[PDB]
Amino acid sequence: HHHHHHSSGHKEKLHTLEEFSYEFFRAPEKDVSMAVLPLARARGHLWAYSCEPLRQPLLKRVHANVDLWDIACQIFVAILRYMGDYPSRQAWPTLELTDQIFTLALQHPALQDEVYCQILKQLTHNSNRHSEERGWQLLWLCTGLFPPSKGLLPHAQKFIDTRRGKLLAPDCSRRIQKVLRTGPRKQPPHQVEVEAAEQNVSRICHKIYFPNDTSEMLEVVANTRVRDVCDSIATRLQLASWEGCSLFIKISDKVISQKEGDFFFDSLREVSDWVKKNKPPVTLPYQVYFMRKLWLNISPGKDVNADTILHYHQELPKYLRGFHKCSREDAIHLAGLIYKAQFNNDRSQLASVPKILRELVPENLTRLMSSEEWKKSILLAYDKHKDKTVEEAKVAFLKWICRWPTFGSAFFEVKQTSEPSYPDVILIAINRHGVLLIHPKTKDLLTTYPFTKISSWSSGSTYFHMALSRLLCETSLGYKMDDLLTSYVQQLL
Repeated sequence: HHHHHHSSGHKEKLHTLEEFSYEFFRAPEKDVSMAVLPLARARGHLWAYSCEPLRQPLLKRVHANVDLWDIACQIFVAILRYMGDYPSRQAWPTLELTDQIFTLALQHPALQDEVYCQILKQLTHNSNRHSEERGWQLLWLCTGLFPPSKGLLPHAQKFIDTRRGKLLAPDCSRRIQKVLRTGPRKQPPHQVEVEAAEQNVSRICHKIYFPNDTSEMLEVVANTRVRDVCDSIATRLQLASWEGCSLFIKISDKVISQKEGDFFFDSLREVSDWVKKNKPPVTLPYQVYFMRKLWLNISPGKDVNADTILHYHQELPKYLRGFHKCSREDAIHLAGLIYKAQFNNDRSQLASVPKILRELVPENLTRLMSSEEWKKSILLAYDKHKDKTVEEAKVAFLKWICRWPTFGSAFFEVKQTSEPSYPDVILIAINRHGVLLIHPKTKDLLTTYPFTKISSWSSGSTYFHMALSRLLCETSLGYKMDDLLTSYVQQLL
């Protein structure tokens, strides 16, 4: 009957775990005594608020396993510390408390009811308004991670239903409904989740960055999946489709892609834990980016919004690094389009702005003409776009380069030791055609390894290898290559 909303018309007695305890809680410790030993006071109910730490698990099923006793007791202390009912001279960071409360319960589903019972116990006959407020914050965190069992659920629902007047109570009840639909979380609450709980705020917005130097605030809940955020981003930006687009975490010297069917807050913690371990207590700053990952079946003009927000600002810095094989004539034609996309009608910035040529011409082709020469040729190419919009210019830029073999690729400047036929330092490109090998001086295609022909690939922190002929690369970017190759290979319908 959790699928039901119950009513009587009036306020019912506040529901406790007293009746539940009689069957599922273990025997309460009643009272050999010595007059020298201290009294050891506060002999209240086991199912009601106690400022005294536990010594045995509350539940029979957790008490029946001696290995679970230590975890149960450590959970209760972190519960006490969190709620401000413990002598805490040592001010523990709230995340160390919340990790200690929920981490092992995600691992051992026996502890899941134990966590619920300990929070509900602490919310029963609690005369402290600070502690009660904090207790509701933990229950709120809990309902977003795992639900109570079949036997516990009716009691937990009635506990919330008889206290509907509590600020976070309607949300706790709604959250139990959601975690039953979408399943439990893999990670304990995140920094963001915990900071919103602490402020008694039940709505979270996370900032997402776009390649066009913009950002949006996206609404996220405990059960939000990485794909759900993309669906929201695609509605926001008005993209026809986000197929081939993914979210990325820019953290440390890494740009790590997020798995679509992973919970957003699970994905955040998993990546940070990976990064934290691969670097040798303070939290790691990060940015969340939405970008195109796989450039398969991209047709400029079909989705103008994706073209002007994503594709242009993604292709632009690659072209400027001079990764493509292009002429002085292509550079003049494209620099006029790049000028129009950025300055629109302001014609004077080409003379005014110093080092502007860096923003308009590939770094390799810069030496072909003098400063005044590029300026003269670019103005003439630009004047041809007076009746175009900034958006038209961005789509024209793309239409002209979209058929290029190196268009929509990820570039890696590795050190190869495999074939002495090729130069020492080489440029690798992963795109729709496969793994492309390019000469850095003359941008000629050395070889193309299609996906159908690749057998295996491995990467460490110091390298990347491939097999068919065997390719050896010395790079720190191995993780991104490994990931992009696996992702491209995995595209099968």
